[PDB]
Amino acid sequence: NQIDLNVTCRYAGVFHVEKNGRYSISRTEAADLCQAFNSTLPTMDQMKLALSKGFETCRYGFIEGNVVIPRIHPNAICAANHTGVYILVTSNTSHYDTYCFNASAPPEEDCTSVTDLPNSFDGPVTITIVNRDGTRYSKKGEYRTHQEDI
Ligand SMILES: CC(=O)Nc1ccccc1O
Repeated sequence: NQIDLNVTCRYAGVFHVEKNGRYSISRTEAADLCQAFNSTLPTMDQMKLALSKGFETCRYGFIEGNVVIPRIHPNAICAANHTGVYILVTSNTSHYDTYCFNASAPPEEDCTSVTDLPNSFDGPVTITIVNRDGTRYSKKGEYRTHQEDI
């Protein structure tokens, strides 16, 4: 009973979380997941500030109200070569990665690793935070509050 959460640098508190190496998070799960990091789904303004500090990914993820990809450098296979906060307009499907926002993080680029999941609750899952540098933090718990996400 294991969940891997690949996390990134935080940029103005915003970071990306990919679950189990595939697009697999629902919007309800995403809010609960960010809450386990003492975080919330970023607003579009929080995400735009994170973008301005150096944040970009090549994955769709929830923010408050939309599913987006922050892009700095045009890349043909990432958000169709767009720059800025690219908003997904048309999709059949509901599961993506998520972005999270931690107001207590540093104001600009924080590329230290994540070494805790401070607000997860008691549960049976071995949850492993995987950093981009491969360092890991694991803890037994749960973060999902909606049965349909389990
Ligand atoms: C203060 C701070 O940097 N908190 C935080 C941010 C992202 C993931 C886990 C964390 O504990």
